[PDB]
Amino acid sequence: IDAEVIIVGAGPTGLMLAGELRLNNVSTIVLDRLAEPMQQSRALGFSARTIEEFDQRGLLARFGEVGTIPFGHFGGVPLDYRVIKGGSYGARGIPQSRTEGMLAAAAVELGAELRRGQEVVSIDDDGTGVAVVVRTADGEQTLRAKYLVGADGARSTVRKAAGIDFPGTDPTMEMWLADVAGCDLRLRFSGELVPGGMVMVLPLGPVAQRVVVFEHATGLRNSTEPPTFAEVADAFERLTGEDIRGGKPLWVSWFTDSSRQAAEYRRGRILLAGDAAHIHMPIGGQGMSAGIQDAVNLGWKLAAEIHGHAPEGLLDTYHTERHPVDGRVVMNTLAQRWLYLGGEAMQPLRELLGELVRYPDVQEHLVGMVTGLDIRYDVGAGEHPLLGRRIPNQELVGEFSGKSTTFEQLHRGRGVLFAFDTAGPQAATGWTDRVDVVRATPDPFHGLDAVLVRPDGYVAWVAPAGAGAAGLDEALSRWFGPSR
Amino acid sequence: NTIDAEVIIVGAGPTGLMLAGELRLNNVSTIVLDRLAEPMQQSRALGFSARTIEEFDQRGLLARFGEVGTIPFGHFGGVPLDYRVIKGGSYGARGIPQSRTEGMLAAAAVELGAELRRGQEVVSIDDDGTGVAVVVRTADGEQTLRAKYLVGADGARSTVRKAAGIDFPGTDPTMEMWLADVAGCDLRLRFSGELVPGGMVMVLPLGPVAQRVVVFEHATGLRSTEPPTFAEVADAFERLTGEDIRGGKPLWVSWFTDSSRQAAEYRRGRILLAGDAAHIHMPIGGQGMSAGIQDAVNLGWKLAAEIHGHAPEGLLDTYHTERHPVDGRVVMNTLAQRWLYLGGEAMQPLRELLGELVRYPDVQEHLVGMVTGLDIRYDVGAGEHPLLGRRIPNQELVGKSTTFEQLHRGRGVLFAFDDTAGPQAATGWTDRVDVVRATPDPFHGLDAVLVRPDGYVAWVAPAGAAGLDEALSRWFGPSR
Ligand SMILES: Cc1cc2nc3c(=O)[nH]c(=O)nc-3n(C[C@H](O)[C@H](O)[C@H](O)COP(=O)(O)OP(=O)(O)OC[C@H]3O[C@@H](n4cnc5c(N)ncnc54)[C@H](O)[C@@H]3O)c2cc1C
Ligand SMILES: Cc1cc2nc3c(=O)[nH]c(=O)nc-3n(C[C@H](O)[C@H](O)[C@H](O)COP(=O)(O)OP(=O)(O)OC[C@H]3O[C@@H](n4cnc5c(N)ncnc54)[C@H](O)[C@@H]3O)c2cc1C
Repeated sequence: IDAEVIIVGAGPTGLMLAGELRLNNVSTIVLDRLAEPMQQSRALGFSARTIEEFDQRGLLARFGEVGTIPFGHFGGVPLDYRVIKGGSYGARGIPQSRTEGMLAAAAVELGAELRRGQEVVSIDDDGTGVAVVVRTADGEQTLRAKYLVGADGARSTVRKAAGIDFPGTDPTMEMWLADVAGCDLRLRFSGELVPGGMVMVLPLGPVAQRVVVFEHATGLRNSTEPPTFAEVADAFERLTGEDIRGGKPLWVSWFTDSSRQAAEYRRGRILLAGDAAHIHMPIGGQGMSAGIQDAVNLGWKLAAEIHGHAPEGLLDTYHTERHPVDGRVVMNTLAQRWLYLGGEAMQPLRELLGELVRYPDVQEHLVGMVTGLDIRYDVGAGEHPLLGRRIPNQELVGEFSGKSTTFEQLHRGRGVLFAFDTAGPQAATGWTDRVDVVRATPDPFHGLDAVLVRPDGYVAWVAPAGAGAAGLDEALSRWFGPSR
Repeated sequence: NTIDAEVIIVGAGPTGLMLAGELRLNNVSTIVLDRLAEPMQQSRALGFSARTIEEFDQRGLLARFGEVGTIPFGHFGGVPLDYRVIKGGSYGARGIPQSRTEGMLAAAAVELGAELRRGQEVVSIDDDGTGVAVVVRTADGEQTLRAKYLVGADGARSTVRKAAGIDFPGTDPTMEMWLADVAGCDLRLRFSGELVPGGMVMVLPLGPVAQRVVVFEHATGLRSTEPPTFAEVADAFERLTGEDIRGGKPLWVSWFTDSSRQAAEYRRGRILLAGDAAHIHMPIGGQGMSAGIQDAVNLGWKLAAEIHGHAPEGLLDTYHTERHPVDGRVVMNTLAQRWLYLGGEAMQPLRELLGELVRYPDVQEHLVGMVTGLDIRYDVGAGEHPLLGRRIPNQELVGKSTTFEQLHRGRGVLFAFDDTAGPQAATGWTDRVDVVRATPDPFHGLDAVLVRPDGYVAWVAPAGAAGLDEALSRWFGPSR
């Protein structure tokens, strides 16, 4: 074999999973047909949960200073995204090229091999390994790994070759974007309803803006080619009366509300993640972000599989955990698409939702969906609010400096038993090779003595104040496998 | 110039007749005109809202009806709800056809001295700023009638609204439902409404041998201004269910659309609007007639106080400012429900989202509040106590009485829960506000509640007479 894992696609999903696999000491090869990274950026940010999953690995610092957007919308209804702890509408002004730039740098630094101008054309799972035919410039070759991951986009070669179904809804509309320098346009970050449709203006840097247009009168073009700048500028003008034709065009692109999901995330030793497993209309943080969550869910599970300590069922929890969460992103984006872009027909449902966001528990629910901070995985019985949820980022007073954080302690990408009493640290000794013990004092941890976290950050087990390792052995064995 | 009465109401529908009752309770001379020779035989509505029950019970109008049964559960655009989440709440009154409502309202109104004149069509209106002249077409030729105020309670196509020049903005119809009342078929009942391939079907009970068949198909769109024929409906019911009702007795055929419009102004000078003349929307449950009844109960005491020369400056102008937004929320919520319930597969993501949101108590209560009329809160000025601007709940008093039993005269009431501070302050207001010394957890921590003649709380005393003179003057006018 050329590597224990081959990843098809060096977008954010593939490069993030490359990072997680190298943290696990899984030898990995990343393939991409593109000779060069895409120069233009589709996403301009990523979600609050995606901020936390970068920060969890110390990747967020590699951007430098990253600022967040406090306010946003759901289906055109304004919302303060600070109403859940750590919540925002997403990272501000981090273009997708910068994001892929950072994740490749981290993956190559950690030993992932990146090979560009390599198109996968055929895959073969025999049930002891996976083989891939790759078209280079030099000719054709055959690479081999224990597991193949398709992170290869909306038209996933791997998904098709694997025979997995991509069911959902058909495009009912398009939006067009033009990137234009020198127009000095007034921003419209959430978009803005106007007679005839909707306009967004997003910043790109001091002298360029992205204009985004939707028109009720348009009109699926039923083309595979982008609209022209002239066409986008005509749309912008009918919508706002503003003329961008004097500007310098930098890019033109488009997207639709085609909303699909892979019926299976895993067939044998073939796995799917990111846009290969789900497409939907992009809204602000939503699109790339769940691909990063997919990769962070998969990596440690695929690695425990390959290292032979995978408990019975662990790699099957990739599908049962991520399929329903990615489906909810698909659903919420479709609901917002109709609320926001459905014209006067849908005004009553916008006014109704506008009324309902007066209730805290409604603002928290909508912010939770969009940020990715509401994710709760099935980790068996127990009713502690923290159980099955993201571990939040908290200052930890311990030995270490004499100060650290909970997120600093996940850089290694290992399981972690935070001990806030020796009982838990003592039962964990079976699992030192897979779980780190951190003794430090941190409120979501209020009446708690210990928290066990899977390597993705999600709480597998707590100890209320008094209990020792009451449930810990069962917990350790479910997610990390047999004691040594 | 001699006037025929202080108020002429155009329309003897439930809105007109409720208004006539309220005006007579305020001793306003009232003529009600209707072009129809008798009340409509066929019943459009088969009930009314939890708040409409209360406003009938508020006047002792629920006694020749007997016992009013309620529906404990309902839906919001398909999504099931328990409507008892609010105290006093329900999906509305069970099995009371509109004909029975109109008979009861006509009874109380003519009893109380309102003059109801049938075969009288209003064809012309002139408001010269001192009164309003109405040209009436009768079988005995034409007459001119004159009043101080004219109220259009004259339905969806208000003669009065157009003659007053008042815009009726809103949405055009996008669909039609068809109904047919059929005796003898003994159909399976479909109370809530039931989605089937190609549309939706209701079958409601009318009595032992009669059932109402309601029909909508995504394929019919819009067609004309005539009703559909019984055959067009029976055909539709077979396309939707396969069942054949063509061997039953046709009793009635009709239809309604999702046309959703609201009068831009509830008042222009000496012309006011109420009920369907002020708002139409697709009828869902007790929604349609119910808001007209709340309109009448908001307006009556206000238009009386204006005519009798004691209105606070601005009192009658609160008819528009209170009722326009509230009736707005009915038009909005019912359109919302029409797109959730009947919007098809493209609306499934929104059905799923609202499915998720209703698991929160406060969104259940919000939706149940909207639909029942129990959420209504009027601007009554400063104060954060939860009762202010809301309906007074029906409570037991102490030999013993009810808060509602005290509202039958349709006057303001000072509910004094031992003190004589409030009742002394109200001495100047005794001609319009009645003092009830009686003891009644919604009133907990209160020594007194002041209530407008419509049942809405204008002021409360925490444990004396602190601002009662301000509240009395605002709602009931200058002291004697
Ligand atoms: C116009 C537009 C605007 C968008 N806006 C947003 C936004 O605002 N926010 C947001 O979160 N998301 C947005 N998205 C979506 C977002 O870009 C995606 O969710 C994200 O790119 C997913 O990354 P991925 O790595 O999963 O897939 P991709 O980034 O598509 O990566 C797939 C990679 O696989 C490679 N590949 C494919 N097939 C093969 C093969 N056979 N052999 C080798 N290599 C192969 C391709 O070269 C490509 O590099 C937008 C998309 C569009 C089109
Ligand atoms: C098929 C159907 C089903 C419905 N189902 C329900 C339901 O289930 N629940 C619900 O709450 N509501 C329902 N509604 C609506 C409900 O019937 C109305 O909201 C209610 O009748 C309005 O009362 P109103 O007094 O405001 O108007 P109307 O009842 O329309 O009364 C208006 C009156 O004015 C008279 N008039 C009009 N113009 C003139 C004129 N120029 N001169 C003299 N008289 C005039 C007419 O004769 C008429 O009697 C339904 C309506 C329809 C059509």
